[PDB]
Amino acid sequence: TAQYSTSKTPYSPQQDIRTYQPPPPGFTAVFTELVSRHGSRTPTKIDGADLLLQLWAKARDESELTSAGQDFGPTMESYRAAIQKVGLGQETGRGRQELQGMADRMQRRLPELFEKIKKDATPIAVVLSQQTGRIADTAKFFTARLGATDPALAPLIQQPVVDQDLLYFHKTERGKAYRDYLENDQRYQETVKRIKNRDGTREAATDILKTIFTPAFVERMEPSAVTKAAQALYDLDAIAPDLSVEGNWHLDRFVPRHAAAWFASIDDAKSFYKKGPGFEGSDITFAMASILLDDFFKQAEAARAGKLGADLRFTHAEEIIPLAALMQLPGSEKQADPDEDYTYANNPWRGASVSPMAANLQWDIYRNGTTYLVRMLYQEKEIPFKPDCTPFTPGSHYYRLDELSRCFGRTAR
Repeated sequence: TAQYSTSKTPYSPQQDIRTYQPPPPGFTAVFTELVSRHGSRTPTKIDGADLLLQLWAKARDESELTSAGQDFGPTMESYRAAIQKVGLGQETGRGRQELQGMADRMQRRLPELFEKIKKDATPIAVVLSQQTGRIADTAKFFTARLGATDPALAPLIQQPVVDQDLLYFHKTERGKAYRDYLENDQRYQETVKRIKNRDGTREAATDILKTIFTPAFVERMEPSAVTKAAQALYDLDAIAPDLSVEGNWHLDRFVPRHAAAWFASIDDAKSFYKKGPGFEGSDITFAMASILLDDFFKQAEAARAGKLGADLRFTHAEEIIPLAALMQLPGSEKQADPDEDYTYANNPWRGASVSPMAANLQWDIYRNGTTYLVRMLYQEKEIPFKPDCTPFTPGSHYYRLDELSRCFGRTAR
């Protein structure tokens, strides 16, 4: 959906549901549970667009625009206005489409579950990090779609409940040690400084600005303004695909592909240490997510009582990212050696795969007799659990719930 957009990459499901492993013979879906980031959104801040528009107007007045740069003003003005019409930090039309597709595929993959929910009039729970905003709108996209395609589900979907410890832990007391670490840990601070100071950023930044402005205009800027304006333009280019329903502004005209690749690698390195697996031997960035992993188990274990058909949770990237690191999900299984800083060559973690827009984890719970199995989807790709968890049969992506409990340390056996 985009090459260098890191955590702003629009969502796409990573597997076709027709190719999931089929449920083992005799097993039927009895419960499902989800945690999803909000869908594609506008940027949270507009000051970068304004910095660029102010520099553009100055260069225009000085006759210091390139040929392509003549159209930068009108393009950025249009893009800014479309962002403001949606609202900063708000869901876009593409975000709505993303969540609708997720709801469609949930229903298509678990038809027997939704049939059972309707026979038994079983409620569907909705849980949010916050009462209003992009998280609440994301939930409504999903639940409205369930009710549009299957109208009998609409009365069963409960009014949302807010649970900030479960779905907003980086901002609650659960995140106090984490926030203190980011603010005060010297190894962390020195590592971030090394990333910000990597040789190459100045060249990538001047390359970006020279698409719009004559070289002399760029050399006349103070170097701090150069890096700030280039960062702002890279960021606006990176999130433009989120606004695909609202327009196509061809912002790549102004960000050379190699420079976008460079800035993406810097953003991913910063995020790896701030939010992701971080340093070998430390769980400071992700222990706080244990409440959410716990809740996946708690809801699955409660499925034997059958009082809930599904549990749908909506949150931010900063909750999904540490959950993936805590569970050692693919891409999040390699912490960094303190003696070798993260790079794309030495680590598989990427914002685009760990935390795209609408990043989501789902567990489907299947039953035969008294046996309960779990199948896990990550960005809608069916994935194994960490390797000390043993599948139901060799090569299976289905796992006994009691085996998952054991391999995650919740029970002895």
